[PDB]
Amino acid sequence: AAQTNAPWGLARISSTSPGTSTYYYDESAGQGSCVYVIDTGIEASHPEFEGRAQMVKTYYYSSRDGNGHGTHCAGTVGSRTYGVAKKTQLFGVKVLDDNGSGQYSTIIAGMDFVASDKNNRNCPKGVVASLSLGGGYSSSVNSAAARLQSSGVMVAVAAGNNNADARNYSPASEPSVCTVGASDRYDRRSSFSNYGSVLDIFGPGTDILSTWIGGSTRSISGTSMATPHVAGLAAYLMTLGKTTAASACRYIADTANKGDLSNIPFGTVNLLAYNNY
Repeated sequence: AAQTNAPWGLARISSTSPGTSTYYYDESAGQGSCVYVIDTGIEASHPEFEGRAQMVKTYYYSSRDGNGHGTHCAGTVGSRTYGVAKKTQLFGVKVLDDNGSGQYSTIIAGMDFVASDKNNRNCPKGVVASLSLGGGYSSSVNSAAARLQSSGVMVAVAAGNNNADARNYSPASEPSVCTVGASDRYDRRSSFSNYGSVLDIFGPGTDILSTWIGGSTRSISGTSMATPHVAGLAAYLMTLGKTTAASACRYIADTANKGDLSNIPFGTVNLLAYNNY
């Protein structure tokens, strides 16, 4: 399949070179996979989700995404126009408030919730979790993300937007999950992206168009935008049978575009997510 006039990040995932505008992908499109978007919620009524999105848990009075961040991330995973895996099932877990903040205890509880809830769901091609969030180093947050991965979920997390080593942030610093840095449309490391040995992969993160609340769309920038590209790519590849939840991060790194990014510090991988379609 080919989506013309795609967002640059989708085009980038399916090309060896920057600057293209068509996203080429297998028609299976993540059908039969599920991706939990652990964030500010999802405006599940948005037409771009085509009924494939639903909220399953909140940690606040409401399940509404009063911010937009979670809806944006979910759209990069799985919306018709802005998504990597256009047929995946999306589940929303609201661990962040409408200002985009959350307590570490709530973020931990949300990960443990997903690890159990997936057993209530039909996800024959497997389960992914996208965590476009983080804060300072916490062993308890890292351990929660490790448990979620161990339980059989492909966990993708944002490296952070501190232009610093991700070793000092969580869950970015957890070794066993997939830690995602951000790039821009000219194949530069995004100016804000964290870096470091713990990164596993880069995805598009500067000026990413996706869904927004009020049935709208908008472009924003962050490692929060890179992460759902990788989460959706994992769901896509799992649906194709090319990899598993346990091995998808490694497989994505194995099959990535290598050596294309500029301003990558020594000791950080130079690997950009790629579907090899």
